Amino acid sequence: MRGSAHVVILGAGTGGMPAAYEMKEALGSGHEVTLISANDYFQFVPSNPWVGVGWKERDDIAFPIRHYVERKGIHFIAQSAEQIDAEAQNITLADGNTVHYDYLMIATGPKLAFENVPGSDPHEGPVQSICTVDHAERAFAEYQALLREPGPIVIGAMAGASCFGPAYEYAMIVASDLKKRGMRDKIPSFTFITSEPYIGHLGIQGVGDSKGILTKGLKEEGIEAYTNCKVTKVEDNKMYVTQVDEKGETIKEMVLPVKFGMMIPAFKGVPAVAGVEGLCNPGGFVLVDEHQRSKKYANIFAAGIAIAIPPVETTPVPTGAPKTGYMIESMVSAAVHNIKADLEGRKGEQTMGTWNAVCFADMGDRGAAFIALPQLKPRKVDVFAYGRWVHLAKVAFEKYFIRKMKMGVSEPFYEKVLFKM
Amino acid sequence: MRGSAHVVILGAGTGGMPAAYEMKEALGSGHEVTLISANDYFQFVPSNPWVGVGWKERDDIAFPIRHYVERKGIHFIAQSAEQIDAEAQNITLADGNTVHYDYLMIATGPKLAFENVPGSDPHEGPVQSICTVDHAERAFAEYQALLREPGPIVIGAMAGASCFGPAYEYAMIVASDLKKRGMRDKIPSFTFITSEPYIGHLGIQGVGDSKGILTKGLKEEGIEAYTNCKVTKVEDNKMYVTQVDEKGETIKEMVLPVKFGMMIPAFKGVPAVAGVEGLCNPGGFVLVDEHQRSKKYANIFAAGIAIAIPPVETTPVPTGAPKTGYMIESMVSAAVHNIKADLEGRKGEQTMGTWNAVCFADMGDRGAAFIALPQLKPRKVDVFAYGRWVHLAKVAFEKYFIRKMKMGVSEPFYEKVLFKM
Ligand SMILES: Cc1cc2nc3c(=O)[nH]c(=O)nc-3n(C[C@H](O)[C@H](O)[C@H](O)COP(=O)(O)OP(=O)(O)OC[C@H]3O[C@@H](n4cnc5c(N)ncnc54)[C@H](O)[C@@H]3O)c2cc1C
Ligand SMILES: Cc1cc2nc3c(=O)[nH]c(=O)nc-3n(C[C@H](O)[C@H](O)[C@H](O)COP(=O)(O)OP(=O)(O)OC[C@H]3O[C@@H](n4cnc5c(N)ncnc54)[C@H](O)[C@@H]3O)c2cc1C
Ligand SMILES: CCCCCCCCCCC1=C(C)C(=O)C(OC)=C(OC)C1=O
Ligand SMILES: CCCCCCCCCCC1=C(C)C(=O)C(OC)=C(OC)C1=O
Ligand SMILES: [S]
Ligand SMILES: [S]
Repeated sequence: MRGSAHVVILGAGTGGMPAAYEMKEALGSGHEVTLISANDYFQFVPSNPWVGVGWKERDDIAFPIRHYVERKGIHFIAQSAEQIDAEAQNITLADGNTVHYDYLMIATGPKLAFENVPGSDPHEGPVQSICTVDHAERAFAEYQALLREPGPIVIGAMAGASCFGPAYEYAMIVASDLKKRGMRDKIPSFTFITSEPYIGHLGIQGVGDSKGILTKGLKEEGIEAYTNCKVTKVEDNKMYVTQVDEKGETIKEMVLPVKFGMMIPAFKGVPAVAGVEGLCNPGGFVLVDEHQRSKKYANIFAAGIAIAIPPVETTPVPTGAPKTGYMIESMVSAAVHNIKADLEGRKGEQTMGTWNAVCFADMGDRGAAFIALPQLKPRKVDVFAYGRWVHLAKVAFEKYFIRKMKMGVSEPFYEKVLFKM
Repeated sequence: MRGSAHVVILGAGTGGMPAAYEMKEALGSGHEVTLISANDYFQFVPSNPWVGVGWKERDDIAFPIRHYVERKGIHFIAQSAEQIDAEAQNITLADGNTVHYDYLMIATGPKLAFENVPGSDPHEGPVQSICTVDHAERAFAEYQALLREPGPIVIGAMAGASCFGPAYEYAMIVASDLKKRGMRDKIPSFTFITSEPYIGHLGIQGVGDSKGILTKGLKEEGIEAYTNCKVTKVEDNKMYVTQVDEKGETIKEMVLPVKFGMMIPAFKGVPAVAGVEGLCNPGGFVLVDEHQRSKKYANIFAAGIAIAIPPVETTPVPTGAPKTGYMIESMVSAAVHNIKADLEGRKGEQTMGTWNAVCFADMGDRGAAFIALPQLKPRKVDVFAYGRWVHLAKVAFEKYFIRKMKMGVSEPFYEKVLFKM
């Protein structure tokens, strides 16, 4: 309200949950901060691949949100937004209630566009997914069912995907698990299918020796890999694959039977956000400026996977670049600062900073991780590392982040640099 | 003097030059800051290997100090200290003059202990060195003489060495240069001799896949490599090598003829510092606490290669761990803060922080670099990277640091992190 702005954060994920705490800390008791999310629980998404192979469980990586944000003075609504009226500044919830805002920060993450590939929805066939804890459990359940009746395996990433690390990770840990149970030899064909133009492109034109290391890894595990692939449909428990050349021409079509499958889908913007006239690009991603502010609506900000970031290359089969945790947090931090500035008469000048991608993939005792920045080459940092110390860092970070999400974030978040100081 | 403390910095190198600027900035016009050094010029030491192969020249990497520090109010004495009387707080210079201090910060770097291996001094035989710009020129001169009368090459690192990166670097660029001139095939034997227990140990128990990458690199260039080696003497243009086993027992003795050679020597503390009773360990390195303060003299601080750091392993052939640039700068920053604190009644609490090693080795179009921390495994960061982007960073950093040494340093030096912000 006038003189007491009401700020709403839409989505309680990697970006949204920190956004709620930070917003409240920034604004204080004089302003209302409301967090709205489809689920009543936070999940640490980088852990989902492990849930999907049964190496972690839901209660290790998820917890109920209400108590933690409420004790900070944050209002929590465990309801999905179905409609956003940018003109009246009203959000319509699933239960038909409306919530008014003075400022809105959209942190809704990805819509999993299973509809791009008929039959690829985890509920429509054998092709599962590990992006959400709900789906990773379903993935594991199916994995258990492959244990009973072994058959062909197909793991990978669909056309349009932007999140490739997890595909490599899932394929490696499945291989690893097939052995620790002792049943790898029961598989007629383990196949990696990706829209990447080459192994380890990762949607970022490769990083360090990602190609050689990942290529060698898949071979070591007896996994046959195909690049430049798009799945046209999943039907009758068969995946129909078209492989193309550098110019898009078909070089082969394949019909792969699937007993157990997992393909990372393409991401789009969620429907409530995509549905706002003039807010988004055609993929449903919010068009924002360097300050995280909507180009159309001055009182709408956005952060996380939800924002649009222009491509910098165009691959034979459509692919996207990932939006990862450190950059997401920088976007959140910028949006919070600049909303505060708005409430006080100034144009916030804070930006998300240099584009970067960071990803940690834990294999069990050793992990691989990459750091790349900026987006285009030649980069200032282009590192792909492998070692047990990567595994140890992933373990350490998940523990940290989950704790921070329960205890609150002030904060110039990552002073996770004082492993130096 | 009383109420107006006189601070002396001994040595104008990677640690000492920044120390002078920072000290002066910290203290201001009310205190005298004197910088004393053996040479009247600063040299960027990581560039010396390239000087040693003729890929850089002295005037690209060195410049006269006087004007730059004097215009900051810093007094500069281009004289070597020969004696330090810790009790009277008097430094005796080469010309017999004495300089009194209230606080002394020792930044004298390494004494190159060529005397450990009879005949290994660059002026005594064919075994040269690239640690100083003076010696790297002499190295190149000899390289030019091998071009005229080709013969056996031996590059590597002596027992007791702590600086291995440069040995690998020099060996690779020499190979590279032998080809760009087209004369590699004229060499009867190119041999890498190291005190490391294995290739890529680097005095730090390896980092990432340093072993595999360096091993492969030496093979690619047609260089035969021997580990666990100590050179007993260089004589008659022959290097006498003893190779040992895990327990120190001789497993072979070798006599290698050398037309052109380069071995990184062991480092000790310089004589003026080692000569101070009770100041140093037996190697002549200053014993300091976490605050960079001498354990014996409260008004003596130290930074850089000059300080003692306890070993954490004991290798078949004696080796040391390197002291590198970022950690050196942290030591300098700590010493400055804590001297200032002393001048104002408090115990400075600032430390050098977590032990770390960083090293960049430029091969020409691509470079290798490593980052390791902390000292013992399992580490929080254990990365060894290779790529043209490493070369680009080395180029960028040398330009930066040289500029900073002419323009002055405030400073919380490395905010060379805003390639993020
Ligand atoms: C399998 C996987 C592994 C990954 N691993 C890493 C990694 O190791 N490192 C890294 O840096 N990044 C990783 N990422 C990427 C990125 O960090 C995560 O995707 C991160 O969770 C994205 O943050 P976000 O806040 O944009 O979206 P999310 O975390 O997905 O949160 C969006 C929130 O909005 C909610 N929401 C959606 N629609 C509505 C609606 N209409 N109304 C109300 N709420 C709604 C959702 O329920 C969700 O809570 C990984 C991603 C995936 C999929
Ligand atoms: C070949 C080589 C390559 C290296 N590459 C890297 C790298 O890539 N990255 C990295 O982080 N580190 C690197 N290092 C290591 C380290 O960063 C350098 O050795 C650095 O120069 C050490 O800093 P320092 O201040 O301790 O000593 P120095 O830079 O050696 O300075 C000591 C100064 O004290 C002076 N001095 C000595 N005795 C006296 C005396 N009695 N009186 C007056 N003055 C005296 C010397 O003339 C010198 O100016 C490299 C080292 C070497 C040898
Ligand atoms: C040099 C650029 C910054 C280095 C990155 C910081 C180290 C931690 C990894 C990043 C990360 C973030 C931020 C993160 O938010 C996240 O969760 C989604 C991860 O998955 C575990 C991450 O790996
Ligand atoms: C994560 C730990 C810190 C990262 C290091 C910063 C990046 C620059 C490299 C370090 C370096 C320093 C500090 C440095 O002082 C120096 O000169 C002696 C180098 O040689 C070129 C260096 O490579
Ligand atoms: S998913
Ligand atoms: S040297």
